[PDB]
Amino acid sequence: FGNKYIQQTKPLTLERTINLYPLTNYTFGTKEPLYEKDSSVAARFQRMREEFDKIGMRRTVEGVLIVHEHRLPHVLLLQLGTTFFKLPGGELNPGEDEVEGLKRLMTEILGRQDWVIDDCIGNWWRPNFEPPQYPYIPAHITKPKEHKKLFLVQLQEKALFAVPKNYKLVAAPLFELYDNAPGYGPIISSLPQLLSRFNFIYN
Amino acid sequence: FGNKYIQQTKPLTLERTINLYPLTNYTFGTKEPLYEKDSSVAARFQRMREEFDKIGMRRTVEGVLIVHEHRLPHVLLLQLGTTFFKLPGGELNPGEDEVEGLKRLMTEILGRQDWVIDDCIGNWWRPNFEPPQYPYIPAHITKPKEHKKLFLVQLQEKALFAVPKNYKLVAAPLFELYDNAPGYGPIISSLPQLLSRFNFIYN
Repeated sequence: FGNKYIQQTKPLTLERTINLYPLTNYTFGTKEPLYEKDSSVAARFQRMREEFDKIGMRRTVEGVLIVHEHRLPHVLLLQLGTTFFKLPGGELNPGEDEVEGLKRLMTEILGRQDWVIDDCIGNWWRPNFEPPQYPYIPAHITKPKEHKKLFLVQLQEKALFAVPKNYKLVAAPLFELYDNAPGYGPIISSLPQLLSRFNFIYN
Repeated sequence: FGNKYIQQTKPLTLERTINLYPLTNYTFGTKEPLYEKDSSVAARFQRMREEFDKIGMRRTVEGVLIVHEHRLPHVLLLQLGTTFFKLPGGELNPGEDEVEGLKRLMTEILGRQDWVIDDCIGNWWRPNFEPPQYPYIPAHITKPKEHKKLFLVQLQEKALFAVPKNYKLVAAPLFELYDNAPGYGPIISSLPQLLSRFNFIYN
């Protein structure tokens, strides 16, 4: 002995490096329109109620795809209305694996591809059949109506996306989302905070 | 061959489990008062300016210690005034390792202990010699005046803390912090979001 051990790379929990690529490295093609399953707010919560009694808590997963321009991180979002933006993702089927399910949904929505999903970035819970969502399970709330899990999806150097005709694929800079719950909601507007721990490499 | 490999535990990047313990498992004793280095806001930014020219960007580290009550996560904070709360932490010395530095600061402030610091939970940047802080580096900001890094510090089943007499050690539930920037500031109020990805075990 008397030898010294070469140090191991820092734990990924301590320092998580993510490679980002130029916005111009990505392109999109069109595909048939994808319509929302729920016509209105009323029908949305009505279906949420009906399904809760059959399969229980709704399990939603959403993917956060990051790119950059001028070394500034941008999150890819789907624009469906003047001020209506959403992350690619959706509802899991009963008993379906969270990551496998997100991969299925990513493909259904943006598939032209082997999605790399190795990071959980957050969780949000809906206690009642109402709009309110929280980043924790509220006190005495033993039966949340919905659980949304966010994952960071690592993109390859270049990629081609297929986007439903009624959707517009945009890249939103973090400064556009930060403290902008009125424009993007509580989840998307807190993405800057959720992504701050990452050590991004601007390729 | 023809054999099958037993699956490895899920990546810590995908699922990070953290053990939490009852609030009653922790106690505190008093120690001499610890006074703020800067008397006022004016002196604070004046010192920030002076030091920036000597050693460059200020590097601050803060520890987030979590406990629970009734299975509800609580963050330990130091109360210094009616509505003045802070996380244990402080300024690193030039060339000092981030984690070793946080351990030094945790000991100076709460030391009765081997702090377990294996997780980075966020980063905040101060672009100018003003109060504004952001969870990302603003565009064209190549010379931030301060960089604050937040780490999750895992507590043992039981622990004794020594708290400066002029401080009050409190456990703040997440619902008290969420969307309460007016009461806790932009960093502490976003801790619920930053901690949502963790799979907490309520022992």
